[PDB]
Amino acid sequence: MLKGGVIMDVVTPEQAKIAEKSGACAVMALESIPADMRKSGKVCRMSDPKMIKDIMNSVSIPVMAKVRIGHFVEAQIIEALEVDYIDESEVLTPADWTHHIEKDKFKVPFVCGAKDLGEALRRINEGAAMIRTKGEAGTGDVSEAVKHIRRITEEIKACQQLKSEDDIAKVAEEMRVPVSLLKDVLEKGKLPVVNFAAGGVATPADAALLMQLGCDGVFVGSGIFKSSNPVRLATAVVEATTHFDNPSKLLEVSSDLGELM
Amino acid sequence: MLKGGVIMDVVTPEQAKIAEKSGACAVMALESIPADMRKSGKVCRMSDPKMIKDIMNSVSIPVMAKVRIGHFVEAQIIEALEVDYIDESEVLTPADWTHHIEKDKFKVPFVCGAKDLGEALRRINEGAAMIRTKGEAGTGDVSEAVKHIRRITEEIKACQQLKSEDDIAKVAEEMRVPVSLLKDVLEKGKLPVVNFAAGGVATPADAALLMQLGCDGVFVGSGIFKSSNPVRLATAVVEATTHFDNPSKLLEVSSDLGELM
Amino acid sequence: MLKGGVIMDVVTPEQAKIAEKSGACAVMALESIPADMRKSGKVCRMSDPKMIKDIMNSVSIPVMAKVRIGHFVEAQIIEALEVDYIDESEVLTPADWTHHIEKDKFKVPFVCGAKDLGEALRRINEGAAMIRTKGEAGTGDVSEAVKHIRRITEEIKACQQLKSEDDIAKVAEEMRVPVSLLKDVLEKGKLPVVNFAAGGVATPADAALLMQLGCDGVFVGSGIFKSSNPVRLATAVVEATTHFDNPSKLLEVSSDLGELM
Amino acid sequence: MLKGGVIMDVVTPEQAKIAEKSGACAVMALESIPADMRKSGKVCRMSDPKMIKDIMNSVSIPVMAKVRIGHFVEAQIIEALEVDYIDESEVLTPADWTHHIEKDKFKVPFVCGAKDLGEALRRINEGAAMIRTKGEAGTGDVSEAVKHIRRITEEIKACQQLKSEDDIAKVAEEMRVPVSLLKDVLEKGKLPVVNFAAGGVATPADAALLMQLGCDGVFVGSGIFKSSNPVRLATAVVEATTHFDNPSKLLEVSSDLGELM
Amino acid sequence: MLKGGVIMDVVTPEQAKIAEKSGACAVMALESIPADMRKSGKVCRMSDPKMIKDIMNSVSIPVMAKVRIGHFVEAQIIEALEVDYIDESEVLTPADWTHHIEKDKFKVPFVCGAKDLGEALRRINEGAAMIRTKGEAGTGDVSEAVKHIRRITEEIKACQQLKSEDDIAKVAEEMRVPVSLLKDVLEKGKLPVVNFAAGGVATPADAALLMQLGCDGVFVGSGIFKSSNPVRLATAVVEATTHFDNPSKLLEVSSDLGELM
Amino acid sequence: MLKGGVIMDVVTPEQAKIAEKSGACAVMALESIPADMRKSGKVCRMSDPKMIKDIMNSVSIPVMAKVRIGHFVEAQIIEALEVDYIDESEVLTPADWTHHIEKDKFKVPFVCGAKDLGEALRRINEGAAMIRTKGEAGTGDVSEAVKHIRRITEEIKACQQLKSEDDIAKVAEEMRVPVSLLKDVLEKGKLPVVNFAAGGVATPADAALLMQLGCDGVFVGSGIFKSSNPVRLATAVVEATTHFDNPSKLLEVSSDLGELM
Ligand SMILES: Cc1ncc(COP(=O)(O)O)c(C=O)c1O
Ligand SMILES: Cc1ncc(COP(=O)(O)O)c(C=O)c1O
Ligand SMILES: Cc1ncc(COP(=O)(O)O)c(C=O)c1O
Ligand SMILES: Cc1ncc(COP(=O)(O)O)c(C=O)c1O
Ligand SMILES: Cc1ncc(COP(=O)(O)O)c(C=O)c1O
Ligand SMILES: Cc1ncc(COP(=O)(O)O)c(C=O)c1O
Repeated sequence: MLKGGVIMDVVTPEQAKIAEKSGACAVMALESIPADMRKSGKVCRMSDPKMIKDIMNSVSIPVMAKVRIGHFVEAQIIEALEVDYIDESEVLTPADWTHHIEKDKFKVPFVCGAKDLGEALRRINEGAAMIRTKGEAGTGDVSEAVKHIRRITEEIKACQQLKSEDDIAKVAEEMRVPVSLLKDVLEKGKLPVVNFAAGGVATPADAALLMQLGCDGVFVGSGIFKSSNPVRLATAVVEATTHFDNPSKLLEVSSDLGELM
Repeated sequence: MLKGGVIMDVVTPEQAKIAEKSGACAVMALESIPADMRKSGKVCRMSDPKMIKDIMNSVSIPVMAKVRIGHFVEAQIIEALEVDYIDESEVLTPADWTHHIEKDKFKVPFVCGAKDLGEALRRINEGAAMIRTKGEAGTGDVSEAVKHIRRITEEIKACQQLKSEDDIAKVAEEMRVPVSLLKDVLEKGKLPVVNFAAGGVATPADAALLMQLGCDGVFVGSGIFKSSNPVRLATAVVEATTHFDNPSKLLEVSSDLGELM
Repeated sequence: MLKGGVIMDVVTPEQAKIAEKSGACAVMALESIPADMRKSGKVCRMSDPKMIKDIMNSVSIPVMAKVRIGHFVEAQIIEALEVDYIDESEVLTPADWTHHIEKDKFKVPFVCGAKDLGEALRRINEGAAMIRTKGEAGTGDVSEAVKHIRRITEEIKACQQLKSEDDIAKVAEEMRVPVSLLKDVLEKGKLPVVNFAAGGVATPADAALLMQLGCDGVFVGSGIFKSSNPVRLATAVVEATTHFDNPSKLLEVSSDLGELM
Repeated sequence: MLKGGVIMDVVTPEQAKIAEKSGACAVMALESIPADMRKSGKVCRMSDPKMIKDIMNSVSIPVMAKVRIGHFVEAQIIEALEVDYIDESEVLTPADWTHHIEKDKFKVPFVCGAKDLGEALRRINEGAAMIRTKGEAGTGDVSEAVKHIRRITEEIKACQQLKSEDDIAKVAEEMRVPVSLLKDVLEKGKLPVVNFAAGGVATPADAALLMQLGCDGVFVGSGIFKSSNPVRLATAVVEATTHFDNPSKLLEVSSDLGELM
Repeated sequence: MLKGGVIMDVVTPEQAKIAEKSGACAVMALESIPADMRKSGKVCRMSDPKMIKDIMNSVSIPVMAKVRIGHFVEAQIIEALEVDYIDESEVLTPADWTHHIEKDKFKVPFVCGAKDLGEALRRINEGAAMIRTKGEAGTGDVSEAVKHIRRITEEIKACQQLKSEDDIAKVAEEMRVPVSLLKDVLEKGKLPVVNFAAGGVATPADAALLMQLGCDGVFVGSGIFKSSNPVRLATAVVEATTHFDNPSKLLEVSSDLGELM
Repeated sequence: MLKGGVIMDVVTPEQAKIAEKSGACAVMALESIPADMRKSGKVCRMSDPKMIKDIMNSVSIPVMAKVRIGHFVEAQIIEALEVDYIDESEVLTPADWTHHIEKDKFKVPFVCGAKDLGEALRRINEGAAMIRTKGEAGTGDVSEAVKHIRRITEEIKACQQLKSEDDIAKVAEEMRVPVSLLKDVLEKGKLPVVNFAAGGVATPADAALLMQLGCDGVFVGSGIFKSSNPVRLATAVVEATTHFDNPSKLLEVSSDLGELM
């Protein structure tokens, strides 16, 4: 559905239109770039619903919004607003350092970040409909996202090497998830939900790299709109994500991209 | 009496009138924002009784005032002034690092902060009429308040898991409170007094979040009056605290709030 | 004699007159505020005898002067000057880090600071006629003074719990004082000399707080004269010290005090 | 082929022409000096293919381009561009902190850095066609490059001292390479591929020093073009690399070189 | 001879004349205040002999000069200059951190600093004709000098408590001095040479304090000449040193001294 | 040949002429004061051969030049230039942190620094023709040079105390030198080559001090030429080095030297 797509962060209706025209499969509405806020020491929260609504009114692709980790009231509000997806985001200032939102009590689907298999499974267990890497937001450095997708893949493989079901159960207990969840992953060799790349995806090559590592899609941040040519960069990232294993196409969209970050 | 209400910090009579009009159940008189003072290294004490009295004269809702931890003479003075409640506040510069005020020797009711069950019970044992979270004053970050309310709830539940009354008694001894106090809490599953949210409540969503977590009311700080639209923000926070489990109402009051913190 | 009184630091003859008019029981002559000097890294010594004499000539209440810890020659000079009391003061730069002055070889009475029971007893043993808390000079934070008076009281009570006279004697040896001194304190439940509050007394409430904690009088520093209304503040502190147990009187003198510290 | 040659970093077509005229055996195309970028905290990536192509069009010697460690999509793009060599470079911001590129799946040859024998063998095992020291890029300090070439030589000699084939196999396992690779190196006393000097080569003397230590060629950085006389310096470095064992020639090219770094 | 006298640091012939007129028993010639130099990180050495000679030519009291610890050539030079005393001074930058000068190979007498009994005895053993405290030069804080004179006195007394000659010999070995030296001290209850106070003597009271603690004389530094009234201060210090146990005289010279340090 | 002489650092032909006229036995050509460079973080290398040659052409005394530690190519170049001595200098930025130059493969004589006996012997073993202390270059503080000459002397004496030739051999092994080298030193009681003082020699007295400590000559740095009177200072240092045991001569040359460092 969003599979194979690019979700783009947008801070205005006009940015959302550019995203849509470029071929984004969805847009992530936010009033403020948390990266900048974060480096300011400011508290970053759910965006003003009126701003999210102005973005929803400007495009016909799905709209996502972020809430603070554990902030189930921000989520209730965003859900009442009828956004299509809620990102329970570590990029905003966490509201609860112990508990994430009980996502399975909502009707709107959530995406959650994960750095490893344990995290991914706990998030899924809590009700996440979609997982993404945590990467390193606002840095334009793809290596954190790469590290997370590699780690989840590696841990899955390592768990498949355990030949005892008791050992498996002990791993599940350590992860704080139902053994049946872990066992399903080990049989299928993959998470039961889509896993998107997010955080530090700066170039078309970065996007294609994460797709080739096995991501189902990519989130790109506000860097797109700080580049000297946002429409061209946005379009190139979408093309790279679509044609992620076509080197000549990747060469063609990467050429003459102009000034980035 | 204040249950389900919002108490607002005010530094002038005109701010108190705004609080009253907005639907605040009470006002907390202070001559100086301790948050700013604190970051200045200044010593923050009881406010000048004349400034408190000017606030008392300007509204008909109850008025609270702060005194330094352990400062029983500041409390005697505030009590003679006939304020309605005394907040023995960690936000002011502590006067005694060992002993809190013997609040049960006063006729005026006290509110005290607590970070966990032990602290809450010691403060109640000393005579506190009301408990509030300590949160993180002046930061606009709700996570400390959330952490405290969660911790008290968790410790209560954990203590309910003990079956040895000797174990209970050992916990009470470690907490330095009468076992009968601890036992009453374990039976009722809750503190014998109201517990308010305080410190870092910045948005209507924050206020509702703490009510849903089981708080009985909320304190909001001077951030209200630093916002670009104080009356609107104050009103929205009161509405959210009242209708804390009505998402469409929460959506409505959160929309177009203007610039905060 | 000085019991129940306020001693005020003064740096000029005119300040001494204000102190006297306000009802101070004595004045503490000093040419320089050691608090400011201290924060300058400067060495603070006995004041010039000429400045002290100019203060002695301007009032008819007793005059005190400070000497550096261990500086028995400064004390011999101040004694020859005929001041009424000598404060061997940790606020000045210590002259001897090992030995305090042999005060019992002087005719003029000394006051010494103490942070705990051991210190108080050694100072009394050396010949101090009066003890005062060490508080935290120049900070306007009363909590150090409170801590010292609480500590002395607590240690006395703890020693009263011992019932081996051998244990008592072991405590006296650790404190480096004659067992008869310690035993006298344990029987009477108090020091054999007056104990005054000093260091960080900034408000009338602070003064009364220390009296209620059991001090016999208070020293106040140069903060009085940095306030926007010195005469009013000085008078209020004297009144609070006199009527330290009268809340309505305390309320009355604390009101509309103006800008402090 | 490149053996005995100098490869020069160039950031424009005109710099590439100078390199070629000076006698460089190849040029390393990069849009930005990663040294400067690095000290800016910026992320350094593959250069824009258009800038690389403009350099390829300006000279007839081979052109190299860098990709981030582990970034196999950048490499696929550069390969499609038909550069002659790909430098998987630790000077750019690493994309994968765990896995290097699977170089043996490409047709274009790669050069990789190595600090010791283990690193060199793993890079060769992954498919590197050429090894170079990692030196210390942008510092003009030759000692890191010297350290690496010395270390590889020393480790080879130390391994040649082992006479248990089991011990050899244990070393290969620790290095994570096939024992046959390690054994080949121990028999021939050298790596199976050319080893170039790179990082911190600032003077003709530095270039010759590394050749005498056994390197097969040298990479020089953008320092060449920051000197007061680039053509002269570039020519001198090429001459020194060619006549690395001829002291009078080395003297002649080192003389009157002008202002460096 | 110098016993009971004040030696004053002087940096010019005119300062030396003031010292002489004031009643100084000797002058210490130095071209630069090492205190200021020290805080500048500068290396402080023997003063230019021409400057020392200009001072020797301006007064008829003895002149001293400083050399760096261990710098026996500076001493040979000063000796050839015919100064009356050489101060091997820790205030200058040490030339030898292991060995002091072999003073007994010179004809001119040396003064050396000591912080404790061991140091004093080693210096005497090396040939020092006179000992002084090290104090804390340029600080105007007398407490270091007090500490050293107290420590030497205490260690002497403690050694007199040893009733075994073997124990004594073990102490001497630890001190690295001949047992006969230590034994002479223990019998006489004092050092075999005069011990002067030096470092941080700022007031007449300070000078008299050190005399009453048992010093045989005092060194005062350049602080004298930075005071608002050098002649008056110099004269007062000499009088205090002469009449060190006459309190009314000490009172008289300490009065109206003007601005110090 | 240089024994009993002063070698002076010079940065221009005119400075070299001054050195020559002053009686320097040799000059040390360098284009830059490494002391200043060092404090700038800059990399300091062999000087441009053209600047060295211009100095060689301006005087008829021997000329030395520095090369980086381990930089045998810089040495080959300087050797081809026909300088008289090569200083393998820790003052320049080391090129090899593991290996010094194989100096016995050169025809030109080398001087090397040493801090202790082990270092001196390894440098002699490698082929050094002359040893010098390392001192502390550019500081004008003679104590490091003093420390090194003292340490070498002390270690020689300590080794002479060993009676076990096996013990000797064990020391040689720890030092990484042939036992015959160490044994020759122990018999002769001295190094088999001249040992010069270097680093921090600022005054004529310093120079004489090091000669009396047993040095065979002295290196002085660029401090000479920063003094207010270079010719006078240079001449005084040469005279002091020549007449290093004549106090009245030392007095005469030390007088009225003007402003140093
Ligand atoms: C950024 C971030 N990641 C992860 C978590 C929690 O993940 P988990 O509970 O699985 O350890 C939190 C909260 O502590 C968080 O703020
Ligand atoms: C912020 C704060 N919390 C708590 C306390 C004390 O709480 P308790 O006595 O339960 O440890 C203090 C001072 O004593 C305090 O300053
Ligand atoms: C401020 C102060 N209080 C107390 C002491 C001495 O107190 P006592 O010796 O009793 O520990 C000194 C320490 O040297 C001191 O300077
Ligand atoms: C610069 C650099 N060298 C080497 C490595 C990898 O080398 P190896 O895996 O062989 O240790 C990496 C580490 O992640 C690296 O970034
Ligand atoms: C200031 C100072 N005091 C003392 C010494 C040496 O004294 P002793 O050798 O007795 O330890 C030195 C040198 O180390 C010194 O510089
Ligand atoms: C200042 C300095 N001293 C000494 C050395 C090495 O001396 P050794 O090999 O004897 O340890 C080095 C570099 O290797 C150095 O930089």
